[PDB]
Amino acid sequence: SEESRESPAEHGYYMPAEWDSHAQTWIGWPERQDNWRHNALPAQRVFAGVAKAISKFEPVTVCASPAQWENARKQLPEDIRVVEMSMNDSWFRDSGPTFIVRKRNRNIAGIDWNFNAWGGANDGCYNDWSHDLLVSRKILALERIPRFQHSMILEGGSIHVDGEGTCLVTEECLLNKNRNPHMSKEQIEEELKKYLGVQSFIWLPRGLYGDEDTNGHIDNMCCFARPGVVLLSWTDDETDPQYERSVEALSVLSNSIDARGRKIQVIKLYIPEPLYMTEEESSGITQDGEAIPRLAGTRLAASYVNFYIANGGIIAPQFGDPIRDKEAIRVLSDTFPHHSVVGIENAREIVLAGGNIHCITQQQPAEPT
Ligand SMILES: OCCN(CCO)CCO
Ligand SMILES: [Cl-]
Ligand SMILES: [Cl-]
Ligand SMILES: [K+]
Ligand SMILES: [Mg+2]
Ligand code: NA
Ligand code: NA
Repeated sequence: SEESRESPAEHGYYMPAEWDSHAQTWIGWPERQDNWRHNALPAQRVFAGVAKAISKFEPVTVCASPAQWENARKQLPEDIRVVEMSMNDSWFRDSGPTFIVRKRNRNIAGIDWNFNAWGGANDGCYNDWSHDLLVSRKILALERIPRFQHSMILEGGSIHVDGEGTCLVTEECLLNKNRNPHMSKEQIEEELKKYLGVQSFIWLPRGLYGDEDTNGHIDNMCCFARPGVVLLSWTDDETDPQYERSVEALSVLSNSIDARGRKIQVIKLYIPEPLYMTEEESSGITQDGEAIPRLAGTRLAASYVNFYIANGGIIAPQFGDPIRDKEAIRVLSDTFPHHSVVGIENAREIVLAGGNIHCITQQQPAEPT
């Protein structure tokens, strides 16, 4: 669609860091049988666990399709709000609004990016995203929060900010011809400065190995822990295709400076021992000719970097790895000493459909007064 006549930055807005205070978290509800095994029941139960864990820290709203509303309302505790919303799949980091705030009429707004199911008619993950195109408008209308609209295609999982002017992104995703092939790097930067209130960029060339379907979203590779400090997906195994990506990202990060002129300190957050979809898993997924196939043997895009920050809580995946799960809890607990770190077992169930906890959440900042 078209772009708002004035940008967020013209009105004083910017995207705050994820660790700033939230009013609530938004989460979708999975259902489609060609992405979620066994009629989505195992994933529904893990989404409900993620939502419940977040609800201990802050309010949660789960949005569920007309067909699923009663099921979601049964599976969620009563203090989680459940609302009806049509969607083509349940990845609200990507299809939901990117909220923005200001200091100095409302002091919160949301950005409704364009969307094409991570690469459109050619290269997208499913063939119909027309419900997804309305999710951001519907969420913002629910909350009576003003909306800015962009014509640019963007997913929230592809951008990360420190709240101090820096934006961390991947070239693999935002420069892919399947997103905005009419725009240069410089033009994409200009739009992100105007809409996120950022001044400078850190461009990692590639995202996580195994995340070809999003084209290497930043949120599954590297994120800020606080200004000047990032967590980076890591392996020491030179035989894993991940290694060359991690080493290249570390080299870029060690030659980067943030928008306020700090060097970037990197904390390595080790990926689990490689995970692969099993035949039993793949056999529970339909092939209706509407979505990409989910095949036995696929390397899962599993990284503990795909955690979510809530008010006083870190909600982190657990993948069953007998050392990396506990290492991730420890590293995150040390890196966020004022937060409680909660692990979600069976996060694998989300990773079978190509993302994890961070991909299924969208924070609504508290509105500054
Ligand atoms: O399958 C649609 C959603 N999926 C895309 C990558 O497989 C994970 C969310 O980014
Ligand atoms: Cl609207
Ligand atoms: Cl826990
Ligand atoms: K894709
Ligand atoms: Mg949108
Ligand atoms: Na219930
Ligand atoms: Na195999």
